[PDB]
Amino acid sequence: SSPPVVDTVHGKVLGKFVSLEGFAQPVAIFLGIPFAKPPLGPLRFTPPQPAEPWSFVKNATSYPPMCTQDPKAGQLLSELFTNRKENIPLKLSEDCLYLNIYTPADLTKKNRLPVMVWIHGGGLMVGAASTYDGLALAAHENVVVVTIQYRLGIWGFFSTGDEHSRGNWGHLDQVAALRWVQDNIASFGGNPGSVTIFGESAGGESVSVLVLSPLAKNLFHRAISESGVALTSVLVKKGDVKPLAEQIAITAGCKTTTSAVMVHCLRQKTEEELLETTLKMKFLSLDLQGDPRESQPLLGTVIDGMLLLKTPEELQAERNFHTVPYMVGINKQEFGWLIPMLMSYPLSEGQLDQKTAMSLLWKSYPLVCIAKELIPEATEKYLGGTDDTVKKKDLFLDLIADVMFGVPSVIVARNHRDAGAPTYMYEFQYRPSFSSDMKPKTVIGDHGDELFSVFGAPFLKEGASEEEIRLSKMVMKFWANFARNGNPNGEGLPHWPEYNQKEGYLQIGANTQAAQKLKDKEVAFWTNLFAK
Amino acid sequence: SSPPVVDTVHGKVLGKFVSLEGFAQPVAIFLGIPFAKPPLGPLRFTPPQPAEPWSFVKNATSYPPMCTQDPKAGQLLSELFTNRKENIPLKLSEDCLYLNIYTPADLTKKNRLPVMVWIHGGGLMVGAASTYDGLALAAHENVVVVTIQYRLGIWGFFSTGDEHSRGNWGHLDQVAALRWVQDNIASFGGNPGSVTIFGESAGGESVSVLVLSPLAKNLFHRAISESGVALTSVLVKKGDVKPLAEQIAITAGCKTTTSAVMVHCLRQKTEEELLETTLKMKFLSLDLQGDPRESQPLLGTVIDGMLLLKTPEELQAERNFHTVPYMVGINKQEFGWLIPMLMSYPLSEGQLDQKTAMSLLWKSYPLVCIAKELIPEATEKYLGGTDDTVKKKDLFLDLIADVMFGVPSVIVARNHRDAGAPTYMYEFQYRPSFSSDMKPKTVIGDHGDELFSVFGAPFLKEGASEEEIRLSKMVMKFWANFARNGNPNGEGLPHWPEYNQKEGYLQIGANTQAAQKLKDKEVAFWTNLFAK
Amino acid sequence: SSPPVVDTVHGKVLGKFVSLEGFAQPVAIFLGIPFAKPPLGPLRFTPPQPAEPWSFVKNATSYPPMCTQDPKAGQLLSELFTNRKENIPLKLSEDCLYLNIYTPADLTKKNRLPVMVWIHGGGLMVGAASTYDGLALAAHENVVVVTIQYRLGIWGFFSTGDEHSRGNWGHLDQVAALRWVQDNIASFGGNPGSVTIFGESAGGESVSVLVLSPLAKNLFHRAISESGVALTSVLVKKGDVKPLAEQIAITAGCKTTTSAVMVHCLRQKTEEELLETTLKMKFLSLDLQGDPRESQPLLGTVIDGMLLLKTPEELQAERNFHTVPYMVGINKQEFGWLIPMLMSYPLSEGQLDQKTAMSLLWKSYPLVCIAKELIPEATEKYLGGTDDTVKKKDLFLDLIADVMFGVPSVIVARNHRDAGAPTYMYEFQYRPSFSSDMKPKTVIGDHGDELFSVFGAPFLKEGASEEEIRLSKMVMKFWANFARNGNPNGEGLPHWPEYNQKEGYLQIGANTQAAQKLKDKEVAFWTNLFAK
Ligand SMILES: CC(=O)N[C@H]1[C@H]([C@H](O)[C@H](O)CO)O[C@@](O)(C(=O)O)C[C@@H]1O
Ligand SMILES: CC(=O)N[C@H]1[C@H]([C@H](O)[C@H](O)CO)O[C@@](O)(C(=O)O)C[C@@H]1O
Ligand SMILES: CC(=O)N[C@H]1[C@H]([C@H](O)[C@H](O)CO)O[C@@](O)(C(=O)O)C[C@@H]1O
Ligand SMILES: CN1[C@@H]2CC[C@H]1C[C@H](OC(=O)[C@H](O)c1ccccc1)C2
Ligand SMILES: CN1[C@@H]2CC[C@H]1C[C@H](OC(=O)[C@H](O)c1ccccc1)C2
Ligand SMILES: CN1[C@@H]2CC[C@H]1C[C@H](OC(=O)[C@H](O)c1ccccc1)C2
Ligand SMILES: *[C@@H]1O[C@H](CO)[C@@H](O)[C@H](O)[C@H]1NC(C)=O
Ligand SMILES: *[C@@H]1O[C@H](CO)[C@@H](O)[C@H](O)[C@H]1NC(C)=O
Ligand SMILES: *[C@H]1O[C@H](CO)[C@@H](O)[C@H](O)[C@H]1NC(C)=O
Ligand SMILES: [F-]
Ligand SMILES: [F-]
Ligand SMILES: [F-]
Repeated sequence: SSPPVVDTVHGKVLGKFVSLEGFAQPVAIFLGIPFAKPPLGPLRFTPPQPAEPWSFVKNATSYPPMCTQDPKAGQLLSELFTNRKENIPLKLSEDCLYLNIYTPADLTKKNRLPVMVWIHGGGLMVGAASTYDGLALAAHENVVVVTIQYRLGIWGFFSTGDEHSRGNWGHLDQVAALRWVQDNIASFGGNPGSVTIFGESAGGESVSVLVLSPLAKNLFHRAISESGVALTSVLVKKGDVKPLAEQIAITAGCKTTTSAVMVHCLRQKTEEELLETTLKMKFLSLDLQGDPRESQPLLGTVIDGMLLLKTPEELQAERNFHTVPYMVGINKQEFGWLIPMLMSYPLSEGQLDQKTAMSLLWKSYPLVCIAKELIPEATEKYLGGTDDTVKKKDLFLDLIADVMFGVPSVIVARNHRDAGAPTYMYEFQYRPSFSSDMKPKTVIGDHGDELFSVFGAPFLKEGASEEEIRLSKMVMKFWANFARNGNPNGEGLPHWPEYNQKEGYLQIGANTQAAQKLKDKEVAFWTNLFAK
Repeated sequence: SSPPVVDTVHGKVLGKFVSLEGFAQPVAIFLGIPFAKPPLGPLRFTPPQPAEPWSFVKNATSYPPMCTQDPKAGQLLSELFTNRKENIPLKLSEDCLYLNIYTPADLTKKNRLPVMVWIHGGGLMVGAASTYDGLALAAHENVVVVTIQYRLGIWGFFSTGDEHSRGNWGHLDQVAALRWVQDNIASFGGNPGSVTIFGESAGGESVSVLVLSPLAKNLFHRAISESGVALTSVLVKKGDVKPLAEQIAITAGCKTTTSAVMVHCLRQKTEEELLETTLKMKFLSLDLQGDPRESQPLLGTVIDGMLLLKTPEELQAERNFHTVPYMVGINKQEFGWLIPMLMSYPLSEGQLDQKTAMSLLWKSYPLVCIAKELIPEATEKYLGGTDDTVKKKDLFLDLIADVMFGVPSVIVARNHRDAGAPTYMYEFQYRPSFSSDMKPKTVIGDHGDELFSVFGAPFLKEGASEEEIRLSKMVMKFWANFARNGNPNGEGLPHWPEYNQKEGYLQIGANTQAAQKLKDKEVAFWTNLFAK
Repeated sequence: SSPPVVDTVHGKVLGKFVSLEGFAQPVAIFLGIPFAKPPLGPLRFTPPQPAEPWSFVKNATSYPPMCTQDPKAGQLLSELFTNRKENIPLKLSEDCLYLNIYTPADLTKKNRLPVMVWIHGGGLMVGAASTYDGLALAAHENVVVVTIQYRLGIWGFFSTGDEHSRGNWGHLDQVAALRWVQDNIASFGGNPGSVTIFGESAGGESVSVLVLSPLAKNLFHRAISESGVALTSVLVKKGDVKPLAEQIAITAGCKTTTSAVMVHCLRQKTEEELLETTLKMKFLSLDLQGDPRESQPLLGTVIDGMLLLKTPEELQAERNFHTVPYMVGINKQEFGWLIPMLMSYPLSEGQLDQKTAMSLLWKSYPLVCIAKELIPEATEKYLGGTDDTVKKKDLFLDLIADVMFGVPSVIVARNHRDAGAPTYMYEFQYRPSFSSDMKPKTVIGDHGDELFSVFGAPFLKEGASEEEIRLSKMVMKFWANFARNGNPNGEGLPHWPEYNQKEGYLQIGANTQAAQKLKDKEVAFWTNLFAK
C-alpha cells in the first residue's frame, strides 16, 4: 500500500513498510526524524532547542548522519556492533540530532504499545543509531523501538566548569529525545505512558545518569543498563575540569584568558577544525609515553548543576528520588578482546608477569583509577596464583573488567535495591557467531556480545544456529516483558529472581539459569582497597 | 519652503520638495525609508523582520543601495528602463530593504490620496526601485507613488525545499513593505484603504503571486500586472528544488550533507562570495551547450507553504478566495529585442529557417519549457507561414512571447474573470523615442516599452513628440482612474471595455481603441498541444 | 576562620579576607564579579545584557581583565594612579564587565553601610578598576567600596549616529553595574538605599552624564565629580558623528556603504584587529602639523536619544528631574604635568612666547575647542602680563586647565545649585609624595593628585608623613560623610559651606579652609569670549 504517513506536532512524516519473515503486519520504519534544532553556529555548546516545524510532508526514508567523530573508529565500531547484514556507511555532520523509529503497530488503528528507546554506546566519543536495526525486536515482541543520537566528544561534552559552558550537551540531547517521544510517540502507535530506556556501554552509563537526573524525571518508566553505569569512572569526570578545557582550547589554537573567551573562540572553529583537534587529542587509545594521571581518555559526564546536582556516588546515596524498575547486567569477559583491541592495548605476547602487569596496570590509570600504592596488592590479588604467565594475562583482564563494569554495576544494583525500587541483574555469557575473525574463540561474553541477542541479529544476518536463534528469542522476550510490566518474567521463559537481599541474578547463555551474589566477593575486595 | 518632516511609527523622516514644470503644488519626496531590519548575518535566507525605531529625525534624502546583483547587468537594465533624464549610479548591498515615496498631497493637511506601489522587474535577479522616478505620475494624476525593493537572486530566493530555508524571501519583503504602507501611508497623505500594486515583468509576476497569496490579502485593493504573471513558468519552480540548492552550495564551495548544513555554510559566506557564485552561475543568459532541461535560467518563486500553499495553476482554480480589480496587460512584441539582446541569443544574421528554429526552440527549454517531441508541431504552426527567413525569425520571436506572456496572461485573466472579479486587459503597441540606439526601429511594443508612458517619461526627458506626450497622459490617466475606482474609464479617454465573456480589451498606442478575444486562437493551440 | 561566601541573585560568590593595621575586623574582598554577560560576538556594540547565573560557588579571588586598550598606555596610567604599594599588571580582553567589592562589614551579621561606587578615568580609552584598592577607604570610613569597569574606546563608544549603533555602550555598562548594586549589594553588608557614585577625570564626566540621564534615575543617591564634568567638550561629541564612524571603519578595513554595513563588518573584526585599529588612530597623542580641526581626540559620550536626550548644556538648563546632592571639585594645576606628559607636549623647553603659544593653543583645538580668531584674545588675557617666557609657559598651562576643568566645573555646579539641589565644591592643592620622579616639584595639585588622599594611599604605600596621613584621613572622612548624609560636615572637621549664592567652596590641602567664588573671574571671561 501507500507509504506510512504519520502526523506529528511539527508536521507530517513519510516512511516505508518493511515486512519481516513470519509476520503478516509489515513494520513501519521512519529514518532521520529531527527531534531538535540543528546545533550549529551559536547553538554549539548550548542546550538543544526544539525543531522548527515543516509545511508539507517530510520524507523520513534516509539514514541520518552520525555526529562528528573519528570516522575510522566510528565505522569500525559500527561494523562490530551492527545487527543487520551489511553495515550501513554513514556521513558525518554536526546536524545529527535525529532519531529512528520502528513501529509494528497498525497505524490505521489506535495502538498504545510499550516504547523502548535505545541509547548507543561508543565511550561518548563515537557511535550512531542507524547501526542498530529494530525491525526484528519490534516485530517479535510487538513494541515500538526508537533509536536516538546525541552530540559526541567536544560537541556534546566540552565543559569549562562554569556557566559559560556547563557541559553534558550530549546528555541533554538524550533528554530532549525523551520529551519528543512523550509528545509524538502516540502518533506511531506507542504508549507514552510506558517508555523504557536501554543502552549499552556509554549508552548504559547514560541510562544510569538519566536515572539519577531530575531532568529526565517522568520521561521514562523503566531502565536497563548493559555493561555500563554512572559509577563507571572513566565516563565521569570528577574534580576541576578547567585544565581539560584549556588543553583542548590551546590545541584548537584558542586563548585561555577566560572561560567565555575560550567558548567564543571554539564556536568560531569549523567542524573540520574541531575534528582535527579531536584526532590530535587521541581519546580512545592507551597513552604509554607520559604520566598516567595526565592521560585524558574523554570528556565524559560532569556535575553541571543541571542534569546532575552531584556525583553519582552522592546522589544514589540518598533515597528521595522517583524510582523505577532498573535492570543492570554485565558480560562474562567485558575486557575480553573488543575494548583492549580498539584502545590498542600493549598485551600482544599472550602472557605477562607481576612486574610487567603492575607496569601496564599503572598506565591504565585513566581507566581503572588505581593509585600506584595499590598497584602491587591489586595485581597480587588477581595474579598471585599460577606461575603460568598466560593464565596471568587472562586474570589481568578479569582484573580490569571487574573495576570498570563488574563491581560498579553490582553497587548501583544494590543501592537501587535499597532505595526500595525493583532491581534486576544478569550475567551474559555467550559467544555469538557474528564475532570478529581476529577474536580468539577462547573468549566468551565479550563487550557488546549481548547486543546480537537483544536486537535479534540472528533474524537479519545469516548462519545463525537454531541454538543461537532461540537464545535471541529468549532475550528479546525477557527484555520486552520488562518494558511491559517492569518484570522480565513470563510463561515459557526461565525464572528471573528479582535482585533483592538474596542478590539473585540470571545467567544467560547456552544454559540460562538463576544464580546468586554476582561478583559479591570481588566487590568486597575493591570496596576496601579503594578505601586506600 | 522647509524640508517636509513626516512622523512614522519608527520615527520622524525628513525629505525634500521638488517641483515639476508647470505644477504649483510641490511634490514631497522621501528616499531610502527602511521598512525592515537589514537582512545581514543570521537574518540571511530568513523572513524580513520589523525595522528598529530611531531616536531623532532621520534624513531620508539619499538614494538607497540596490540589492546585491550582477553590477553590470543591473546597471544596463537601469539605463534601459529609467524614466528620469540622467541615470542614477547605484550601490550594491544586502542592506537594501528600502522604499521610496512620492506624494503630491499637502502634508500640512489630512489627505487620503490613492496609493500606487511599484514593484520593479529583472527576472528576480537584478533591478532596483530608484530606477523609476514617481514625480511625473504623482503630480499628473495626484496619487502617492511608492517604489519598493526586495531581495534578489540567491539572497531572496534560495530554497532547500524544506523548513531549513523555505524560500520566497523576496516576496515576503514585498509583503513587508506592503504592511509598512498600511501602517504609515496616511502620514504621507495616502489612503491605506486604497492601495494599488503594480509591476512589470518579474514585478508583474510578483503582483500575480500576491493576488493569489493568502498572506497578501488585505494589503492592497487593486492589482496591475504589466508583462508577467504567475503562469510565466520561467519564474516559478516546480518539483524538487533540492538539486538547484545543492548545485549552488557546491558552486559556493559548500558541503551538501543536509539542508541545514547547506544553509549554515552559505550564511557564513561574504556578500561578495555569493556575488561571485552568482557570476559563476551565469544566470540570465541562454546556455547553448549541454542539456536544455538542466539549464538554470534563474532562482524564482517556489511553493514555500507560507506565501504559496500550492502551484498557481491549482490556486486560480478555487473560487473561495478574496478577489479585487485586476488589470493584466502585454506588449505587442514581448520577445522583440530587449530580452533576446540581454540573454545573448544566436540571432545575429537577422533571419532563421525551420531547421535552426527547432534546434533553438529546444535550447530555449528553460524559457518555454516545451517538450522535444512537441517542437516540430509548435514550429510548424508558427513558422510554416511564409518562406521568408526573416519573417520566420520574427514569427519565432512571437512564438516565445506567446508562451512566456501572451497565453499565460490571458489564461490568468479569464480565471480572475470567471472567479467573479472585475478584470481588464490591454495590448501596448508603440515605440518610445527613449528606446536604445541599438534597437531596430522596426520593433514596436518591445518588452518594457509601456513603462515610458506609465511613468510619464515625456515629462522628465527630452525629444518626446507631442503624440508621445499625449500617449503618456492617457496611460497615466487610465492607471490612476483604475487606482481610484478599480476601473480605467473616465471622460476624455477612449472607452475601455471590461474583460468579461466578450473578452474585450484595449489596444494602447497611436490609435487607442477596443477589440476582442486577445490571443484567443493562440491560447487554444497552446493549451491543446501541452495537453498531450 | 574560613573564606567569605556570599549568596547573590545569580549564585554564590567566594572572596578572601584582608586585615588592615588598626582594625580588628578584617575586610572581605571580592575580585572579578561579573555584572553583565560578556559583550562578545553579536553582543558587541549593543546594550549590556544580564549575567548568566552559575550553579555552584564562584571564586572571585582573582583580578579580572581590563577592557581592550592600549596595553602600554593602560599600564602606565595604572602605575601613576594606583594607590597600592605594588602596581598589579593586568590582562586585556573584551570580556571585561566585572566589578570588585571591598566590605568592612561583618558578613556573619546584618549590616547596611553606605555604598561608594567608583568609576575610574582614562579619557574613555584606557583604565581599569583593579588599579584602585578600596581596602583603606572601606576599613577607615566603614563603607562598602565597589570598583567597576566599562567598555572603552571603540568597544564602548563607537557611534554611527543612528539606531544601527547609537553609542554610549560604556555608559550603559556603568548603569548596568548600578542596577547590579541595587539588586545584590545587601548581600555584602551594603545599604542599597544609600549609593554614592564618584569618579575622577573621564570617571568624573561619566558621573556627570549619569546625573543628567533618565536611565540612572534612582540608581544612586549622591554624586561626586573629581576633575571632569559633562561640559568638558573633549569627552562629548556634538554634531554629525557619522564622519568619525566611517573614518574608523576604513582604518579597520571595512566597507562604508551604510551604517548597518559598517557595524556588521566591525562586529566581524577580531579583538586584535580592533586593537590595531585603535593604535593606528593615535587617539591619545596630539598632532603637531596639518589641521587641528581635522584631528580626532577620542570617541566620547554622544547624544543617543536613550542615555542623553539632548546636550548637557540643554539638559542642565532645566530643573525637571530627580535632584541629588552633587559634589564637584578640581585641582590647582589640572594641566600641570600629567596630561601634557601623556599627550607629549612640545613644552620640552620650559619656556613659551606669545607667538609659539598661539600656535600650540590652535594645535590643541581638540582639547580646548577655541576658534582661531579667538586665540589671540584669550592668549593675551593670560600671557599678556609678564614678558617672562617661563611664566607664560605656566600661565599657558593654567589656560588649558581652566578651559577643560575650571570653568566647566563651576558652571555645572552653579546650574545644579539653581536647580535647587545640595551642591558643594572644592579645590585640591597638595603634592603627594607618591608622585613620579620625572615630575617637577614646582607642580602642586596636578591631575589626579587627590586620588592618593581619597583612597588612603598613605595607609597602603610607604613613607607618607604624618601630614599626608592626616590629609588622607580628612578627605576620606569628608567623602564618607557626604555618602552618608549628602553633607561632608562632621565632628573633627573644618566647616565645608554649601554652594549657595555666596558660592563658598573648600580649599583642601596642607592648610584646609573655606573660601568663596571659585574661578569666578575666569568663568565670566570665558563665557564672554565664547559668546562669539
Ligand atoms: C539525504 C536525503 O535524502 N535527504 C532527504 C531529507 C532527509 O530525509 C531528512 O533530512 C532526514 O534524513 O528530507 C527528505 O527526505 C524529505 O523530508 O522529504 C528529502 C531528502 O531527500
Ligand atoms: C551612506 C549614507 O550617507 N547614509 C545616509 C543614511 C541614508 O538616508 C539611509 O541609510 C538610507 O539610505 O541616513 C542619513 O541620510 C540620515 O538619516 O541622516 C544620513 C546619510 O546621508
Ligand atoms: C583565567 C582566570 O584567571 N580566571 C579564573 C576565574 C576568575 O577568578 C573569575 O572569573 C573572576 O575574574 O575563576 C577562577 O578563578 C575560579 O572560579 O576558580 C578560575 C579561572 O582561572
Ligand atoms: C588481534 N590479536 C593480535 C593478533 C591476533 C589476536 C591475538 C593477539 O593478542 C594477544 O596475545 C593478547 O595478549 C590478547 C588480546 C585480547 C584477548 C586475548 C589475548 C594479538
Ligand atoms: C544589432 N542587431 C544585430 C545586427 C543588426 C541588429 C538586428 C539583428 O537582430 C536579431 O537577430 C534579433 O533577434 C532581433 C531583434 C529585434 C527585432 C528582430 C530581430 C542582429
Ligand atoms: C623633563 N621636563 C623638562 C625639564 C624638566 C621637566 C619640566 C619642563 O617642562 C614643563 O614644565 C612642561 O610644562 C611639560 C611639557 C611636557 C610634559 C610634561 C611637562 C621641561
Ligand atoms: C518522498 O516520498 C514520496 C513517496 O515515496 C515520493 O513521491 C517523493 O518523490 C519523495 N520525495 C523525495 C525525498 O524526493
Ligand atoms: C574555587 O577555588 C578553590 C580554592 O579557593 C579551588 O580549589 C577550586 O578549584 C575553585 N573552583 C573551581 C573548580 O573553579
Ligand atoms: C542630513 O541632513 C541634515 C539636515 O541639515 C543634517 O543635519 C545631516 O547631518 C545630514 N546627514 C548627512 C550625514 O549628510
Ligand atoms: F561506550
Ligand atoms: F523581470
Ligand atoms: F580620563
